[PDB]
Amino acid sequence: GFTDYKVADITLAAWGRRELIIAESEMPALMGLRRKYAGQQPLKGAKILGCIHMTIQTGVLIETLVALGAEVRWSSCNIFSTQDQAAAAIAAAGIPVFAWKGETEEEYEWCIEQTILKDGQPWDANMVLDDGGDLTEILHKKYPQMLERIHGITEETTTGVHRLLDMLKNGTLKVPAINVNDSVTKSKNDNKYGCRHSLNDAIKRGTDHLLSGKQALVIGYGDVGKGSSQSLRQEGMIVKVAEVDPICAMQACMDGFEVVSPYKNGINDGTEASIDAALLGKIDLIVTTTGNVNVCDANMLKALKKRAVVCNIGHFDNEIDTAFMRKNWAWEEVKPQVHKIHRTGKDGFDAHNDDYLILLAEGRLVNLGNATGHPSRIMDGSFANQVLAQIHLFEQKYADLPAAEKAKRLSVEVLPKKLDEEVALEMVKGFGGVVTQLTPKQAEYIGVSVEGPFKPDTYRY
Amino acid sequence: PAGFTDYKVADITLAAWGRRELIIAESEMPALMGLRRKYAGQQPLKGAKILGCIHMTIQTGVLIETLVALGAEVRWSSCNIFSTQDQAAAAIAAAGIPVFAWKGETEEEYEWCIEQTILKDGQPWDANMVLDDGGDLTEILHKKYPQMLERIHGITEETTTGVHRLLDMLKNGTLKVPAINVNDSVTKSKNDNKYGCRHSLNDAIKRGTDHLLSGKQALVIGYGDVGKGSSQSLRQEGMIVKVAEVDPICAMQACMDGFEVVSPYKNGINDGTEASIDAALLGKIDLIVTTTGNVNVCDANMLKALKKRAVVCNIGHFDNEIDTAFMRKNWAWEEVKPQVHKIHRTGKDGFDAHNDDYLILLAEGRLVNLGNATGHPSRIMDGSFANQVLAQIHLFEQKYADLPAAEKAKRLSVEVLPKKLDEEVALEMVKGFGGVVTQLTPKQAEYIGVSVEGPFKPDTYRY
Amino acid sequence: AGFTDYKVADITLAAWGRRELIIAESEMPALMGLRRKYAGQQPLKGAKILGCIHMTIQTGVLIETLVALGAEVRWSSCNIFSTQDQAAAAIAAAGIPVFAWKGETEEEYEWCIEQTILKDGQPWDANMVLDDGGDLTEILHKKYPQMLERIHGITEETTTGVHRLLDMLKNGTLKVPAINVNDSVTKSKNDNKYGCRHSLNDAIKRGTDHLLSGKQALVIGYGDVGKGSSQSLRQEGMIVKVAEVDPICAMQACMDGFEVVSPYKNGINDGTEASIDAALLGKIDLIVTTTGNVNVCDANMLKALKKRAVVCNIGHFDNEIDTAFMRKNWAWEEVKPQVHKIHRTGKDGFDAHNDDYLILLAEGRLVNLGNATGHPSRIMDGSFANQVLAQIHLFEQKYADLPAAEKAKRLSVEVLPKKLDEEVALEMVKGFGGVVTQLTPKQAEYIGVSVEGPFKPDTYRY
Amino acid sequence: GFTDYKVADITLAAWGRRELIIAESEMPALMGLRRKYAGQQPLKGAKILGCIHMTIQTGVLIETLVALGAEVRWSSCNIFSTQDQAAAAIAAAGIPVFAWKGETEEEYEWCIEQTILKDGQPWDANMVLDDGGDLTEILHKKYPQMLERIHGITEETTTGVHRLLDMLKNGTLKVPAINVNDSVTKSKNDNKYGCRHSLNDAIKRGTDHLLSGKQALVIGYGDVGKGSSQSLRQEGMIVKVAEVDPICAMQACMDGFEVVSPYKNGINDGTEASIDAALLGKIDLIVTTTGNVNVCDANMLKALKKRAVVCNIGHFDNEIDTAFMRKNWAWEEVKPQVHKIHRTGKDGFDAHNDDYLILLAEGRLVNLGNATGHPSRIMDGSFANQVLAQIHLFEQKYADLPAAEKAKRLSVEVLPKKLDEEVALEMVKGFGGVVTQLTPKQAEYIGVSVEGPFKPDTYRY
Ligand SMILES: NC(=O)c1ccc[n+]([C@@H]2O[C@H](COP(=O)([O-])OP(=O)(O)OC[C@H]3O[C@@H](n4cnc5c(N)ncnc54)[C@H](O)[C@@H]3O)[C@@H](O)[C@H]2O)c1
Ligand SMILES: NC(=O)c1ccc[n+]([C@@H]2O[C@H](COP(=O)([O-])OP(=O)(O)OC[C@H]3O[C@@H](n4cnc5c(N)ncnc54)[C@H](O)[C@@H]3O)[C@@H](O)[C@H]2O)c1
Ligand SMILES: NC(=O)c1ccc[n+]([C@@H]2O[C@H](COP(=O)([O-])OP(=O)(O)OC[C@H]3O[C@@H](n4cnc5c(N)ncnc54)[C@H](O)[C@@H]3O)[C@@H](O)[C@H]2O)c1
Ligand SMILES: NC(=O)c1ccc[n+]([C@@H]2O[C@H](COP(=O)([O-])OP(=O)(O)OC[C@H]3O[C@@H](n4cnc5c(N)ncnc54)[C@H](O)[C@@H]3O)[C@@H](O)[C@H]2O)c1
Ligand SMILES: Nc1ncnc2[nH]cnc12
Ligand SMILES: Nc1ncnc2[nH]cnc12
Ligand SMILES: [K+]
Ligand SMILES: [K+]
Ligand SMILES: [K+]
Ligand SMILES: [K+]
Repeated sequence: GFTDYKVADITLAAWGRRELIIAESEMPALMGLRRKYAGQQPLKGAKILGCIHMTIQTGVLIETLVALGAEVRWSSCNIFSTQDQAAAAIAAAGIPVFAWKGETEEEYEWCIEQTILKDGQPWDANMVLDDGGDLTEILHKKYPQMLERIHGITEETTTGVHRLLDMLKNGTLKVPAINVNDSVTKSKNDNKYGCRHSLNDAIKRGTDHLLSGKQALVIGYGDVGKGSSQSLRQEGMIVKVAEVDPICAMQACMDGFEVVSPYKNGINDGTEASIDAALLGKIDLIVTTTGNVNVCDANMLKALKKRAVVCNIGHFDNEIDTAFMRKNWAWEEVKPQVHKIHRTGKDGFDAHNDDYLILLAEGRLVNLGNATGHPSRIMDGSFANQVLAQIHLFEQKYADLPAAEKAKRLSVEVLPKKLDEEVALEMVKGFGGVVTQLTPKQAEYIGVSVEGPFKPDTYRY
Repeated sequence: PAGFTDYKVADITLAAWGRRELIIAESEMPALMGLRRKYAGQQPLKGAKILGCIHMTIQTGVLIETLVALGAEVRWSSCNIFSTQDQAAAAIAAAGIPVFAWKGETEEEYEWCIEQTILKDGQPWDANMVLDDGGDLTEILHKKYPQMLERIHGITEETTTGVHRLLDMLKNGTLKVPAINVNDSVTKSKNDNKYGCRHSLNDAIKRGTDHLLSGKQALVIGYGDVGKGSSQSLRQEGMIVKVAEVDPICAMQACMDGFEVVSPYKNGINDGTEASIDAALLGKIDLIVTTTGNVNVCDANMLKALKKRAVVCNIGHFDNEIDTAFMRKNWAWEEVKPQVHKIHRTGKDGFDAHNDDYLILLAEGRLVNLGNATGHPSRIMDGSFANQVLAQIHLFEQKYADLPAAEKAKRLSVEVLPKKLDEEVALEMVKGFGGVVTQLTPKQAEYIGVSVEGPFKPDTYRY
Repeated sequence: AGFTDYKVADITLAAWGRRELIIAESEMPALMGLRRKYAGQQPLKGAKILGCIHMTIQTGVLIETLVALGAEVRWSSCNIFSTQDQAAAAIAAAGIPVFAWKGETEEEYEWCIEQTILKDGQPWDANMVLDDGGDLTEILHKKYPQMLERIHGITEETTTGVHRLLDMLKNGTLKVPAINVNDSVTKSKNDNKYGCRHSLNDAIKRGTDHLLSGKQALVIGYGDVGKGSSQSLRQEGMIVKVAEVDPICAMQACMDGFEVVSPYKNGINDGTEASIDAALLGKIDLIVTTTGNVNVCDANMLKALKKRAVVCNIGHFDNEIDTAFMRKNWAWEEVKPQVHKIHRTGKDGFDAHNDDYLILLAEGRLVNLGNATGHPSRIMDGSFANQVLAQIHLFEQKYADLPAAEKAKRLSVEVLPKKLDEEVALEMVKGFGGVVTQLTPKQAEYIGVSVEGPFKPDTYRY
Repeated sequence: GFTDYKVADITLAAWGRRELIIAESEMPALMGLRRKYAGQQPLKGAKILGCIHMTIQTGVLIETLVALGAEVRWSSCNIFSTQDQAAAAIAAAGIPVFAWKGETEEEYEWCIEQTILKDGQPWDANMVLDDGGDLTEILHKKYPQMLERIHGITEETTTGVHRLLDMLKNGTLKVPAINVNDSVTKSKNDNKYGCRHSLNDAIKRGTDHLLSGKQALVIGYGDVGKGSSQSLRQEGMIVKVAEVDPICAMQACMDGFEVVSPYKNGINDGTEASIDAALLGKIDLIVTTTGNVNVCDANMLKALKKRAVVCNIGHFDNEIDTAFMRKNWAWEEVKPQVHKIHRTGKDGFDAHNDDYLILLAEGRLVNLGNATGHPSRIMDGSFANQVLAQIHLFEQKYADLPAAEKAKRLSVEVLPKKLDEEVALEMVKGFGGVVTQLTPKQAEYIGVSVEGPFKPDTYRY
């Protein structure tokens, strides 16, 4: 008689379970943590509020936390990223989950609230797992008393880490956090190679457009921009890259990309005259990867080549000025998460109009919105880190400290390199890779232990 | 030429050719020439006396003349016996700059050349700055001329191996002057160490052997910055590349980058026995490249097990990555041409000229890109050497040797340049490609919590 | 008004299909240029075309181009899994007879072809054939030979179908001439190669969502499909090994940077388990067949494959993989449509948590069309512009109206002239925004060509 | 006391021989033919005039022909392509060779005539091996009586095949020829992959320029243009391709290149107004690959970005208008086969002038002029075909046949596919590749012999 959930269709659970069983075989680091810690139950007594894309991969994360002793209440961190069969399998296992693909904004907020409240009252949560900081922000702003019981937050992604660091700087962060993003087995695995796999995947599923031979503009060249540019270049696109960071721009040049700005002299003065119209008029596909606001702006959208594809793979949809397109242009749905935006006006459209753009997932995370996000074998790294971060903070019991001790303990830290290397070794073995063991003389020669860590903390890989 | 005799180079008559190539290189090095124009008037290195030890290439020539143009006097040697470009050395000597370097030095001559920079007219020069690549000059100063370090304000160290040696001295309390780790600027490590080897590894293998690489099997030992660039140098030519690593994080990157990760040893266990060698794997390898900065990562038993006619080379800083001593002791060497030897595994005394059981060793195991070609191209070295100039300016202006003891104790460290300067070097490199960097709006800068002028990333950022 | 001469999965998908056709038209400039160039001339007026080819959105644009040029058609798919149901619905809603849906049974597949051949229970007065793989051509020759007396020609899309035509020609059983559409360069070296480059990894991702980077693939074949397939996987970071029986194609694989291996020790396939390179196959995470041949992923290979390997076929017919052996001996667990786990533990049921299974895509049928949407519109533009030109040419030649003595002189399998191949290519290049340079008169004389082409001798291989 | 030769330096012979011994291990198809036919001596009595780049690879071909029974007299087919240590080794073996790197044009003709003449009179030659048609043309125009005794020509390269087909079309070809170029193990091996290996090799040796991140324009996308474009793209260049053949241009697009013209709308009207000056002003490297005339013309050279590199990898230097540059601009030699061309004027230059182009090999074949051309394991395919072609035409004995039988055989032909396959099989085994053998049922199913040929003659690979 379990009813503490809300999903699109519970009858998808058997399908979800079949895909979970396959996904476990693709996630050796995560499944390895089940075997290594199950006897010790390190999360016994943990009550975790979780807010992250309710995919099949997240299902294996959830059931790992539960297998190690935790109770959880779960929601997705995006309105389009849930896989309904994954949400169904989790609910059918008796786990509170509130998530479906295609939520409204109101339903999204309601879903997070259903994790926070149990039977109309605040749940006795003591841990937080977040992707983007939305759950973290709601707790700090609307339920601050609950944070007096919480031992820590483990944050998945670059945008959420920024929000944590803002609070730490302002002295408004109430509990310590682990920056899971900046494990190398996360940032340089998930953010880069994950988007390499899943960006062209989502574009093909949404449009079935040939990419070879066509012109792309990628805004940003951090980890997501690097992986996105490679996703397109390996398909044969001619990829140009925009950046505000000269070091990242240098990498794009050395990686074989032309570095350009949407704006003359790179100066974004807000006018149509600033736009390089010759450049924008040649672009078949624009992808935003920045975590910044309005990097594909109204004047760029006006200048784009007819029938260009526009999408965003950064965390939030304000990278693209979709508000401008809602106010001024008519949207024609092709199929779910694919809209033609007719630049002829707002008052309806000609079905045979040639002057439109194609927007994917309404500007939301395109790899999760139009496909299934990163593959299991990549998310294995990210989620093995999440499990270790949950154990790490839960075992330190910050919430039980007096205030003076809490102040000394309050931090936003990454996991130690030894754990990063432990995750990596399990990933490598999953590929059948064989790591070489240093001899004693060799370890002494380069100044490391045979067991690692093999690099100083300054190392960038 | 003229009364100036304070140099030793292979052939001073190569100077005009060297000057022609320097003028071309200047056009390829906008960050370095940007610093030359920016600081020429202020002469920030006026009074600096720099001992320099780094590959005497055309690129180093532009570095040397930038330091001199900013006011420094220098005395120079190469940090490798095979890396000098003789026309570069000739052009520098012809400019009146003391340089002791030629391609193909003996080990004794290599040491002599470093000492000729340290000594002027039989007595220590009044040096007050050090620029080093690998730590050889740093070590000679600390061991044999410790009194000279009393007047030296800092060391600017180019490469990973040299930085490791500096950090060991700092931990032991034996480092006498502060240093800047030039290697770990992003416009150095993630430009020079990676993309430089991408350009110059397959370059050197082609010049030495003219072997087709496409379709052949390679084993790259290591997947740090040099191993990453080296693996790409070979894969982009169509080699089937396998990668060995001891670091599981670097091994993970190799897998995701599309390489098979293997070990020369069964189950990765290097117990010193021949039985531990994966002979089936090594018997398929046409090319092995060492990239580690470690010792004996291509060992005797690996060399015995390699496929006949395999090429063996090293692109790490020191030749002890390969057990060439084993090969000198046991096998007959046949020089094909300079820096290319066939190593006949049939025995030590003489060889059959038509023997099929040989390996081809490049540069006698020394840095192959510089030994068999010309190292990294000017436009890549632009980044490394702009950082060197900025590092020399910073430490010279700090004047460590003149500070009170309490201030010395606070500044005796190994530091990197601030990220703002890394970004400023990068911006000039991007402009050199014709790239255009976008300026954040005030609102966008506020949104991500940076200044419009940068820095754009926290110091934790790995790029 | 009362149109019932069709059978599709769901007619209410038509509006969706029409939205996708309107998009595809903007992606197919060569085909739409033919529609615009020839519509007023109506060169296919009087043509009655039996068509058998994957009922995709791309085929919809082809169908409506033929109709726009004056043809009547009756259509079926050439594979049980390749139809896009919204494309079929849009074509039926346009009043065009189409019999096609995704997930046909073999009996339904044959019934659909027969529904194009028969109209109101009697042979339609067809006079042209468009085919992809030769199934319709075979049924006509075997079961409706009297209909071929009135047919002017066959335009055949794919390598396997052309092989079947040439077999009939050498045996003296081919009844009407054909155009080999496959061997236009804007077909074979566009569709067969780059199309599979686009759609192979596409279909694997949609079926399994497996990471491909870092994993080991074996591609059987290195012809045009094998070349494009190998690139589809290598560009994702797979470690790709290639098998071939043709030493020239094997040479290309080596030079392209692949290791060339055989499933069999020393390449010798003696039919025993002992001849299988068990060490090699035990490392393979994905095997793809691309040959047009029979049993190139055989029962002993399937027994030796690494646990949880993915098995798929992108050649025309499913007999490249011995799926019959898997049906007879192993238990099939459906993951979702066109994705099956095949449990090698036995035939009578399976442990839901068994680790010893293979993942088979599309039941061994063409995987790019079965698990995704096949080639993209802008690639199919080239193939289908060639189809329209081939239909025009054979229809205008009117073979069926010739005396028997003249039929014998005209009975052949031919390709389109290079000048038309070039004209298709030029529209494709313009579609990318590319600008082709024009020779000066002196340059044209220097290399011995006309300024307008053709630019290459017929021997040229590109 | 052998003195029937002319080389730069005979003392380089020991070095040349060391490199020949290495090269033999890289050339299994050619050395397999040497071992296979040694007993038969199929070229006994053959007297071959040879004209092809005097490289180490050509040295292995020469000694294979001699090992099969031929006498030869040899010259290079380009003034810059000889490797002097290869020529010296061949001369020190007692084989007449007239070739050095850096011949003048007058010396080039002298070397060919030295092969044609022995002791001041025409040699009793009966076979021709040519690369580009220069020797073929001299024989037809200056020594026509010698062709009465010659059984055939085996021609290496696309440009020479074109010249043979023009002669045949005009009725002026006096002896039959084999088009060696169009074996698949030549055209789609040598012409493509050879240039992939050796184009960026030569640019690096000449200039040591970084290529990654810079802009290249490749003129042509036939086999040489395909291989050249890959040579630059794999280094990270942003490569644009020009073509007059829309089918080749289509391939360029699908292969991920932008297709552009030096001329506005592709129309070359001979004036500066027709040049796309914006495009050419951004180009760092131009490579001509066409076999055509004046495809990098004077107006393009005027418009190129300052300090652009200019080079040609087609057979003849007239692809670039070097005559215009000799007439109008000042040439500064950097080093052999590397010249700065100062666009400031004819009489002298400023040593610090910034307005120059860098020309490689004076517009001659750049891979052979500034490096060593294709590697041994690629030339293995081409030169195995050469040996088979020489055997076939010499055994046919055209010069001995009565006139009507000559008329049946006066043609330009290719080698049979079976032989193409057998060459390829030896190349594959050289990589350690394992070709699978068809079962009898499989061979019947696709309609081939288990032994091949495996493809119809129409097949394009
Ligand atoms: N969709 C996914 O699966 C996924 C995965 C990981 C992260 N993310 C999200 O993607 C975003 C980027 O993550 P990241 O790790 O790459 O961050 P990052 O800091 O590594 O890179 C962002 C880059 O954007 C650049 N940038 C900022 N403003 C710009 C502008 N106006 N124009 C051009 N470039 C600009 C910055 O210089 C920086 O290099 C974040 O929102 C992160 O949460 C998404
Ligand atoms: N030739 C050049 O132009 C050039 C340029 C830069 C640096 N270097 C030199 O190259 C070397 C490598 O520099 P780097 O920056 O890449 O250093 P790095 O620390 O980034 O990488 C070295 C890698 O070797 C691996 N390794 C160590 N021992 C190993 C073993 N036994 N087997 C396999 N892998 C092993 C380490 O795990 C590490 O990832 C140093 O000596 C450096 O000074 C040469
Ligand atoms: N799925 C698609 O969209 C699509 C597209 C075009 C063609 N096709 C089909 O794919 C198949 C291949 O077509 P193609 O154009 O590449 O033909 P092809 O003749 O160019 O290539 C087939 C290759 O298979 C090789 N081969 C044959 N038997 C083999 C064996 N036992 N082991 C290894 N290699 C073997 C042959 O040597 C040949 O090179 C045909 O059935 C064709 O109709 C499919
Ligand atoms: N350097 C080498 O090692 C080497 C090797 C093989 C051949 N070659 C020579 O290279 C040349 C090309 O050989 P190929 O086999 O590639 O010939 P090809 O016929 O395959 O290709 C030449 C291409 O040039 C294109 N072209 C002609 N005029 C053009 C123009 N004005 N603008 C743009 N493109 C134009 C043609 O359309 C054609 O596709 C020949 O001279 C050949 O002898 C050199
Ligand atoms: N060309 C070069 N000059 C100096 N140091 C280098 N290190 C690598 N390449 C170099
Ligand atoms: N190395 C080489 N030898 C002879 N002819 C060639 N053509 C291209 N490269 C060559
Ligand atoms: K997924
Ligand atoms: K250099
Ligand atoms: K499609
Ligand atoms: K060569």
